[PDB]
Amino acid sequence: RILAPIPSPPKHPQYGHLHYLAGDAPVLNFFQLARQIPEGLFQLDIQGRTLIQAYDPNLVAELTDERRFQKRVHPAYTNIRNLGGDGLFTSDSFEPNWGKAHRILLPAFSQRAMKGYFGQMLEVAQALVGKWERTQGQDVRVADDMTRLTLDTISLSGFDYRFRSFDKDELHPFLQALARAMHHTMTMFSRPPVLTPEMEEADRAYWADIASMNELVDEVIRERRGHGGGGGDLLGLMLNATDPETGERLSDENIRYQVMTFLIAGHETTSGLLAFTLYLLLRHPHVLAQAYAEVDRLLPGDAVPTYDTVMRLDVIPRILDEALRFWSTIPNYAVTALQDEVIGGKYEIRKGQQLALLIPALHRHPAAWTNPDEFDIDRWTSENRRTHHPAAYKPFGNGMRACIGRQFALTEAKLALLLILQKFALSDPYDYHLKVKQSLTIKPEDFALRVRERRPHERFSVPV
Ligand code: HEM
Repeated sequence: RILAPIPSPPKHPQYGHLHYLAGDAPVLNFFQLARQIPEGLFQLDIQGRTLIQAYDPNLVAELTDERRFQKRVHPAYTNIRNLGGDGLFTSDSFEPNWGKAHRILLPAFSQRAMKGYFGQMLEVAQALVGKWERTQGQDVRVADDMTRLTLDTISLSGFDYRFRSFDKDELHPFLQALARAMHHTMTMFSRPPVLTPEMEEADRAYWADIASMNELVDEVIRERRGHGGGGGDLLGLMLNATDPETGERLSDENIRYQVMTFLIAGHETTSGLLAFTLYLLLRHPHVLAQAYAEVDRLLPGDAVPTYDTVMRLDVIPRILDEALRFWSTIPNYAVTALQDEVIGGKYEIRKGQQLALLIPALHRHPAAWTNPDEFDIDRWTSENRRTHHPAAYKPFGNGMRACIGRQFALTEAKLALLLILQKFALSDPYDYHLKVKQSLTIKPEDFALRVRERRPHERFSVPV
């Protein structure tokens, strides 16, 4: 109009910008376009909508300003809200139950709260190690076993339910329902207006699944309020805690939604972090050797780790942070424009437009990361960490709407890597070619490794 236009790449009357949306992982197509447009952002004119991907660290520092751009439930989250409800992940900050749930749960997710969950985390991690011990020489299904690990951990810490997912290949009917529900939610975005016979019955089953999950969690709540409530659990906490400002408690409906919300937002994000980390250690095996050495200094023999142990880790935490930089598992979350705004002093953003953070480009943008495409766990160290661009690492969201579960997922995954590397030697039997699938989150699809028990003489410890 009087300033610069956002760059748009055109490709034939055949197709359009729509080809950039096909495939298992569109965010990766966006990443390929961001490497060839150094301006810092681009736009796709899809039919009926405009999508703006931003990745320059200074343009992102602008989009991070909650005074101008904020999370907005409408469009993007409206389907996932079918089962997220008004819980933390699928509500706007100005809805009463967001402020309430935030102010109540924030302390229960703090780093100080983690020690109290460590027992349950360790139970689930040892279950996983057991399954792999019992199947040495068999193909380990990495995505699936991490899904099990984290789904079980967040259920056990979230409402003290044990799905015992390492006892049997079949998942509990509740988790099968969760799985079907989530996938239907992701396909609901592509809605052909004519509804096929099978689509209408898909929807019937969809709300039936949502109902059967609501039913199990409603019953757990009923049965523990009957026993006096007050477990040392996220559900135990929500049954009793009062909001510091409103003085009231969460409703029963909101508590069921927060439990569903823990499951939605916490299982595939964390399991993907672990799937990817294992892939990266397999393709950067000198780092994996460093990890082995850390494990053999702190967990020699059949030592059983404590929360303290996890806290004294160094290699494994930085492996995890750098892994998040390569493959952040929620890669394309959008901020909405509160008012018409001008970014970089250059581009024209109309009120209510979605700016998707292209996390892959941002985390690998060479302006902020010398040698962007190379794995260095030493980038994260106290001193080198302070040298990073302050808006270019955003694996856990932004501001008021940043992931509450960060410390939960990071302690869970430190523990997982610790116990796995303690007991197992990893092998890649098939030349795994990374294959990314995107839903709410991105994750490796057909990853298979093999494990042997580590022989005593293969530990880098100091003898008894
Ligand atoms: C590595 C694992 C995880 C990563 C990378 C991650 C990342 C993120 C990101 C990027 C967001 C922002 C979403 C948006 O603004 O649209 C978010 C939100 C959220 N995540 Fe996580 N998350 C992880 C694990 C977890 C876990 C384990 C929990 C709890 C069990 C959790 C609970 C939440 C919640 C409640 C929100 C909404 C925050 C609010 O509105 O107050 N996340 N997460």
